[PDB]
Amino acid sequence: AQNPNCNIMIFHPTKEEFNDFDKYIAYMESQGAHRAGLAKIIPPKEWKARETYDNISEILIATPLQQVASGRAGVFTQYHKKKKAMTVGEYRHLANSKKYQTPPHQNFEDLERKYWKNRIYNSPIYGADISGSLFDENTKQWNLGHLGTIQDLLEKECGVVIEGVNTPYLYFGMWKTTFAWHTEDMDLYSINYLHLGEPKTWYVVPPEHGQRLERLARELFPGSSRGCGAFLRHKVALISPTVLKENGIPFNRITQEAGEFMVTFPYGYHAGFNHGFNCAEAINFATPRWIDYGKMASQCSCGEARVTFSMDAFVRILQPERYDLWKRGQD
Ligand SMILES: O=C(Cc1nn[nH]n1)N/N=C/c1ccc(Br)cc1
Ligand SMILES: [Cl-]
Ligand code: NA
Ligand code: NI
Ligand SMILES: [Zn+2]
Repeated sequence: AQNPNCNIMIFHPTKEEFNDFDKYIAYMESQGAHRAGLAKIIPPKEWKARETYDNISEILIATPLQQVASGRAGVFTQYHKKKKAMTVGEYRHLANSKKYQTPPHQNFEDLERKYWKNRIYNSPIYGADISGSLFDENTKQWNLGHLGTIQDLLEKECGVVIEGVNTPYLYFGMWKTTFAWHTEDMDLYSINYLHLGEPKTWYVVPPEHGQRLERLARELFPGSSRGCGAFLRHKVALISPTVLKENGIPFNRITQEAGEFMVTFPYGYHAGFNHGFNCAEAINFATPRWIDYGKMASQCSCGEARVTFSMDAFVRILQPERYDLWKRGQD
């Protein structure tokens, strides 16, 4: 059995191997990559996402989100306070201001220590979930706006057409901006490209151990857990690596740099933070192996999560017994 310790694997596809996206995902899984929950893919040297990033300052961040924490340094929740719109150029200047800029640090490990020590005492502002793409239309390999759709995957595997569309999102980050512990909607895969700027550090729990993280989260956030049997779906809970280690939770960590892709696998819980000003693009996707995870994925029906139009058909077809309750939670 490949990758039995569930380590994060790093791949260096050649230009030929970079042509067929689905085939390379399958290849990584044949090597056990999915057991970690996350893999890094370094594109071949001949590849580029677009020519330059010199002309992005006029993109609008319609609803920047200030991420306000509550709790303790290693066990906290965050809520998103809406701020006034600003352009990417204005956001970059804000990220680099004294209030928000990355502090002096010696290496990624020093910055990680500073993050977990000090995150709760600041409220960084995040450009998240902006529909759009920065891939050039002429980039034919690993273009996140040109992947096969999840709707087409479900039709190919299970035989029925469904409504819905699947498009990418942009994320503009700054120091301390945080993504809470979660799996993807319907336990889908995700792919993430860091277009420009400073790194993003990731933490991940192997899919085979995801229930261990859920159990700890219920213990550490007891009111939240009483409110919703799938409250991690709300994407607001943070637990530090120190607390995970103290509780024996299996996990790994890795830092992504500009020009690198990360793939998260079905039911791989992940969380992390941005080191400084950056821009990432991400989208969910499916493969034949996802179907069984989609059929079993937990759902939030308490109201909080209230997700995409496209999730309706996935619940409707893959989880008919749960559909009516889930739908009540969306309205
Ligand atoms: O601004 C910072 C460091 C920072 N200090 N505090 N927060 N971040 N790096 N920017 C990098 C960058 C790369 C490519 C393009 Br295009 C535009 C900007
Ligand atoms: Cl700090
Ligand atoms: Na490990
Ligand atoms: Ni995610
Ligand atoms: Zn809920």
